[PDB]
Amino acid sequence: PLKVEKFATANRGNGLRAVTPLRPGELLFRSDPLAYTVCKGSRGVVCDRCLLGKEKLMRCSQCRVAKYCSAKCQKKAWPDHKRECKCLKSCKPRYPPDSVRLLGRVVFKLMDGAPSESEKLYSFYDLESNINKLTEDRKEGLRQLVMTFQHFMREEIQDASQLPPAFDLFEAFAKVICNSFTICNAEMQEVGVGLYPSISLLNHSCDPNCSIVFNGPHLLLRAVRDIEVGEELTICYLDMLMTSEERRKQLRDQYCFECDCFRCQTQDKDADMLTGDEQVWKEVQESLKKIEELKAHWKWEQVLAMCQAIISSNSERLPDINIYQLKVLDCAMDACINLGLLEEALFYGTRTMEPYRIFFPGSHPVRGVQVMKVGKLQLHQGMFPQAMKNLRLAFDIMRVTHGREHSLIEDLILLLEECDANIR
Ligand SMILES: Nc1ncnc2c1ncn2[C@@H]1O[C@H](CSCC[C@H](N)C(=O)O)[C@@H](O)[C@H]1O
Ligand SMILES: [Zn+2]
Ligand SMILES: [Zn+2]
Ligand SMILES: [Zn+2]
Repeated sequence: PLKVEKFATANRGNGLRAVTPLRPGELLFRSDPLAYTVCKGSRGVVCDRCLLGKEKLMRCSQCRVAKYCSAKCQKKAWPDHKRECKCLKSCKPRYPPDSVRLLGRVVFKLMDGAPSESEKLYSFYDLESNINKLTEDRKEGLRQLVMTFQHFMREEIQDASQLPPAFDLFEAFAKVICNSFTICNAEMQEVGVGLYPSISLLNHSCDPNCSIVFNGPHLLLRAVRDIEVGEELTICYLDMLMTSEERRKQLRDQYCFECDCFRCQTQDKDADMLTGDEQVWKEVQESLKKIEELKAHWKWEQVLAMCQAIISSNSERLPDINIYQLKVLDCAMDACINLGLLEEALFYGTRTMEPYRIFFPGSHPVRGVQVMKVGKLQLHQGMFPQAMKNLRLAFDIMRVTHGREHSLIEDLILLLEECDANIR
């Protein structure tokens, strides 16, 4: 029994709208990807399937590239890894770009003929390409891949015979770039990327009515606010820690459009975001580029090296409420956590609590998780009174964003009751 529908929008291709009244936290759609892969960063640190930060990863006997959590995970992924395994062995040790490997996976999937439940609303051939509205460096970037693609797929693909006809590579990639989704783990860390054709119908907003969470590679679409019938459905395409400017910039450079959202048009919260001295945070912003490099690759130690310096450096001057300051804290935290310096972790993250409340308005999965992490630490620290507070708060947020359908709730409840037992 369905709850939404496809339609041609005002001026922007297609889109998605409701067909019933929808309350907060309602589960609207649910999909496995059509194709997905572990992104370069997390490669060789999470499983090419369940996508989970783990112990002892056995690597495909054949290619010796793909890594797997269990013997079952390996077996399950095999339908996909089947063909690529070959090429990955030839690339060794040169490893192909995510978007390339991803495409390989979509090629093969369209070459079995499975009525993929991810395409139930919009096929792959229906996806926007923006061919006519692309720049030149962009177009020249695309021809790049096609070349790198064909060298990579030498082993399995010799010519357009083995491709589904009415199918252009150059075109395909265009679809990829603006139709891809960043997959995150429980701790809202980016671990892989995939295409979710039915979900791609959702359009952008900087203050949207819908969220997406990932239970491993499995995607959940939920409502976040009360929605009246016939209303267009939107998610945010971006991180919420950006300025009206930054947002516009990427959207042009990646999706090829100018934003409509109220917020974009009236520089919403932009003052607060940049509150402070430009000269300080102009340097801070720069350092972060090299820092986040060492985050996607899980270099932790090295990130903390850089982080701790800057927070102690501009401790006298720059407030927590500034985004760049905050971003550092956020990192400083995720560092200490993966290092074990939990006392330190807490001391930091606890300071991100207030800014987050402000920047992540309503019910946002990121805020929830953050709160959870912070409460979880307090619980570890034995600050049960303050812990119970956040855990509850976090629950109250996540009961909307995740639902009983996401396994992380099961884990959060258990934390609540454990905290309970220490208040006995
Ligand atoms: N909020 C928004 N404002 C303007 N254009 C948008 C948008 N969200 C998506 N688009 C554009 O819609 C075009 C594709 S039309 C087909 C899929 C698309 N996501 C859709 O809206 O149906 C793309 O150029 C994409 O950037
Ligand atoms: Zn292999
Ligand atoms: Zn696994
Ligand atoms: Zn906007």
